[PDB]
Amino acid sequence: NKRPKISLIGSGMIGGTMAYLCALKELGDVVLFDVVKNMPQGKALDLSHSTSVADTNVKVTGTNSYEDIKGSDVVIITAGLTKWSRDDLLPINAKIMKEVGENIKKYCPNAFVICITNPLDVMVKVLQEASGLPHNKVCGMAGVLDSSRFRYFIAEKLNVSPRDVQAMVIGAHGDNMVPLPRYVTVNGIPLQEFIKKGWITQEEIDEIVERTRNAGGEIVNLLGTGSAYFAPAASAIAMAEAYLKDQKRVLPCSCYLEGQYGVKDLYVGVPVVIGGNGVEKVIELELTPEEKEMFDKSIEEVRELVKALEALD
Amino acid sequence: QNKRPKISLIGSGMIGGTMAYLCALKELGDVVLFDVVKNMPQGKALDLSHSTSVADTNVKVTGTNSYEDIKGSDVVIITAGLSRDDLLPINAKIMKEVGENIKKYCPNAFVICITNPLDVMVKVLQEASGLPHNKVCGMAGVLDSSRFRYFIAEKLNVSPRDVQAMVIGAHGDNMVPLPRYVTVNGIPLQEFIKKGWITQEEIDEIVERTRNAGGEIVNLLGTGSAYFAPAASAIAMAEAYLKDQKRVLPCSCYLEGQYGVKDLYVGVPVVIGGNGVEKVIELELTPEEKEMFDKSIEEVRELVKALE
Amino acid sequence: QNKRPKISLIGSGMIGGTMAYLCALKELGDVVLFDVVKNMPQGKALDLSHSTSVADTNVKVTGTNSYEDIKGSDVVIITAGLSRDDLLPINAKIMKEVGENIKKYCPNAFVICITNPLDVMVKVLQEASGLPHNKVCGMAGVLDSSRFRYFIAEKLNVSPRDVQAMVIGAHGDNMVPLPRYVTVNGIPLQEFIKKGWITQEEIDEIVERTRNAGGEIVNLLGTGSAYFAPAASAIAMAEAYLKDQKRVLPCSCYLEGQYGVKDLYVGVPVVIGGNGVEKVIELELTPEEKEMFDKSIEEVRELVKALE
Amino acid sequence: NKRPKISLIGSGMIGGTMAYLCALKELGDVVLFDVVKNMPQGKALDLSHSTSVADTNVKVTGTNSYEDIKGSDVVIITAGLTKWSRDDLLPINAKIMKEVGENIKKYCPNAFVICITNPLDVMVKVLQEASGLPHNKVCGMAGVLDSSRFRYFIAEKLNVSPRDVQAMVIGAHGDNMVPLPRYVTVNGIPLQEFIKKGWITQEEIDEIVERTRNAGGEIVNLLGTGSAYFAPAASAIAMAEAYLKDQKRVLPCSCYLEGQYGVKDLYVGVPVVIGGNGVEKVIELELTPEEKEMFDKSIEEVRELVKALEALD
Repeated sequence: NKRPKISLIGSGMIGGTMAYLCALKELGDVVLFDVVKNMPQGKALDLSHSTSVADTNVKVTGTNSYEDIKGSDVVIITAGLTKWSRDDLLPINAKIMKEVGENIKKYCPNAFVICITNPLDVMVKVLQEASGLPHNKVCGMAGVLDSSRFRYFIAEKLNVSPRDVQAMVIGAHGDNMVPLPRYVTVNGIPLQEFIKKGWITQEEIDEIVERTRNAGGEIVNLLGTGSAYFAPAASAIAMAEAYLKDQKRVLPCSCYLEGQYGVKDLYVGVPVVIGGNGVEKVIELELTPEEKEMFDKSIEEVRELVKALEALD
Repeated sequence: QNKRPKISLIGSGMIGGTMAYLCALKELGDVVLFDVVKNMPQGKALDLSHSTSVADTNVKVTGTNSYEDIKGSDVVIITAGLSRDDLLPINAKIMKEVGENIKKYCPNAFVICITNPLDVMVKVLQEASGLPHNKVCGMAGVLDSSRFRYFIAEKLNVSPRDVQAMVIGAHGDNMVPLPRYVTVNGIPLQEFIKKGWITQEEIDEIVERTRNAGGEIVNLLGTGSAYFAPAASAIAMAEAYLKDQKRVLPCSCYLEGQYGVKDLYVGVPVVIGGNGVEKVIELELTPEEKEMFDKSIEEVRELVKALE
Repeated sequence: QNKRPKISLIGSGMIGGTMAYLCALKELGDVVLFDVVKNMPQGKALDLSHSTSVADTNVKVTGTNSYEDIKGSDVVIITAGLSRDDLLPINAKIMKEVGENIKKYCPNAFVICITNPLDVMVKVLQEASGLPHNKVCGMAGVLDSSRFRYFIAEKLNVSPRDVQAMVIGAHGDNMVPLPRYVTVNGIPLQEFIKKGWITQEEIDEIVERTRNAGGEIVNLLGTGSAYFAPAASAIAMAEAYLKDQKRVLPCSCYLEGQYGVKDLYVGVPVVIGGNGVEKVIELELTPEEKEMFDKSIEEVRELVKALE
Repeated sequence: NKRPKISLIGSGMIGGTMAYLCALKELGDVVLFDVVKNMPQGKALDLSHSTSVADTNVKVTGTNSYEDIKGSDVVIITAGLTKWSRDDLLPINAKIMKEVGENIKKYCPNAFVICITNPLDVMVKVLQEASGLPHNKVCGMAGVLDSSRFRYFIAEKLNVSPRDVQAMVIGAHGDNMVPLPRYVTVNGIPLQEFIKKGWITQEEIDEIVERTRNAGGEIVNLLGTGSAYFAPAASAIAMAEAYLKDQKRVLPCSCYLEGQYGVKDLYVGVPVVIGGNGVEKVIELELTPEEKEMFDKSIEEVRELVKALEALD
């Protein structure tokens, strides 16, 4: 038998954190890939040393060659540029994603592929097209991270555990994201009940929705250098762990729609069930007219960037 | 001198032993297994001590037949107890004796009761112990809710982690599962009805299977009762207190006006934190649900007032 | 279609149920509880299913009375079994029946035997199953060693994680604890003798307490045997195989010349990995230790050859 | 009641990793301190978001003021410079450590203090002197990290789990460190037995000892920027976790000697038992004459740097 193999295309701050989480949870062999010579090998050696502290024998390897991803069960991609907005990175990152997709096809076409590079929803479509993989084995991490911030902001206000706060963000990653305050619950209890009983005001929720939208930039401005990576990494590994352990987790991810929400042949953020065979079910929310309008606006931005890529051959 | 947390288990039966093992595996603290049966808890504690080696942990587990070894406990979990109204007086006397020993030896403990009839015995226990009402509660709603949650999750084929479901009221045949509050990651279960994942006929069945889940396991086992989920449910409450997790858990707790109830313990959603039962959540129940909740507690008020 | 690993537990007694719970808590894979007793394993599986909700996991646990539900198992752990030479023929017949069903339904499984007398029954099991010798082994040394390790750790007041201690030979009264190989993070135990942490008199006592540890727990419990540490020990072996951990564990394994033994199972230190018993470690035992090891296996050779 | 409070003096790459480990293991409240304005607040916000993914409610806070460490149960210090050798950082880091020690005394004098800043063994003495804490509540992380590399290199050669490899490095952190090949065991089995049976050669072990000595620089040269931080962070948290959970772990750490090994009133790396009350026991190995000579050389370097600090008032 063989252990599960997890390849991380991109060994930066998010990639390194994901590798450490894989090591700590014993998810499988970890391969850190990067175009920067020797840098992934250094992090991999550091990580291997840490396995002694954790009392595991996880194998972590660094590499500058795509052939070492051969046989990967999961592939997570952070390659690209990350520093007008994210959407303007389309041309540069689309070409990096196509190269990555070509190598997935050649070396690990059975992999479950999780994309993080932005503009996320368009990069997912580029990767699927270039790799030739089933649509249900390629997806993007955005909604889990956006939802983790939404949940945390709500939980801290109500002073309950984030575990007991359910909250979802759908649509495209970026300022057109659509948080769903109407669906927020505390262990199933509508958040509306906590407004009535005085735990939180409608205005406070309104502000939390906007803080979720701008949370990425809030961290960039505080850090001074770089972007968030602890929550992004943890969100991607939660998706990967749901696949590798067939957990059947309900998670908002960027996935392929074929009629749901009135969207045809497009990757967009929606609640899905992730399990042993990839994206196994798309949950189609009963959106109100106003919510569907916000969601539809999100889709148009994505569909326009596709056409902007369309006419760039 | 710093000290590890101390967890005393009053009753070393199947639930007691299983609870001790979970405390060991999660390194929640020192474990004291108490029972009136000579030597049995000592022997289980030795078995558990050997298990720490395999788990590569340092947990201290001891068995005892003397109440004085529960002194300084941060958490106490009670399974001590034995025609079911025939048992009421016997178990009420056991609870008085436990409460008096808690009063003497660990007055600052967070106390979790499991002995049945739960809502009545935790009332008796709290009275005999003299501890703050927010530091004495009963385990039941978490167990009932975990069964409710599992049955839903299996029909929908989703993780139990992502099903939110609650059971309130008294523990027993008139427990009140709350179908209207079931959600899948916050999505109302009603949406999955419309989309064809589940029928309301099936949900009605799951509410009743939840009500009868304990007896269902008894009939299958032939001898004994469920204890894996009962033990796990009590430890989830104990961990929420020990690590100040602020979990929203349905537990049997003292009501001083909420839901229209006064001076009585009954299952309601609460926030469990480092200071015990920290918040009682008052659900906006419908008249139909409130009627079922009210019915649930007349039997409790009848037995508490009878006993008295 | 990708599939979770499948763990079949042949025997749903106290060890079987405890092993199932550990598999659930660690999410090691789907669990099948088999027993010849009707309904009992189904009921334990339902209890365990409810526990996944509290643990926020998706683990599938089912109980069965039919051998066909072990098909495709990646790991099989066997507790099936019942004047102790009176039991030999009865348990040998049970093992033949299990081995024949493994041969039919999960020929690629890693098989862990716990039924006693261990070294004899795993021999019988392997023969009836027709599986590779490196894919069939018995659990005992890990349990014996965990008791050895705990007793040392408690006297020295250090974590069991940092005590290395091994028991080799047959499981039983002539098991061979190896005092000369005990280390504290690699430091010879003899150094702690000189520094006054422990006496050799005390070490001699611990070797004998280890030999009699099982019976010590039986006498304390009044009814039944140890099962927390036995279950944990078998799952440590199962996890080492399932996650290819390459752990150095004393297990009852097939020897083809090592220690001077041929065509026999006996406890020795081995490396357990994703391909089963991957390496037999041949210790440089002293003449005194080798004499004890040799004595240990005459009783086994006597029973294996008798049975045959 | 109150949760355990862990303060991290220094919110760089090691500090951030330690905070994430604390969050994942639910060890207690985490405070990230740094002199860089806003940077710790950014990492703390990122980390708080990650608690939603992990289903915990750990509190993580960032700060630029020492008063927010008040009431800390554990303090871990990475403040200082990290980029002749480490020993030449003595004057700069000694003054930073004294400022840190003064604030520990004022705000959390009951803390268990774990130092990582180098030159480690001298910085520990500086911190104890400036903070006024008991000698048994101040120690340095070096040996656990050095030993984790020693263990990993041995385990990978023999192809067994690092869990089952016991190995120790004593003495001062740096090139005068003393790995103890004679004490290396595989689950108690002397490594010498594996030489006899052909798993490893004496020369291979010799080379592994030297690779352990230079492992820090091996990673620096590969990374290009910065130093190792996954294994350093994990090693410090293993010490912190042993204290907070009274684990009684046998770990090589820089601790106060009062006659052991012939050393009086000095912090040096030795095997110790860490438990609920700090450094609870010093294990005095039966060193051979050759090993004691290497250890003694280590002590002299430390004693000389002290005197070099001595005459610098």
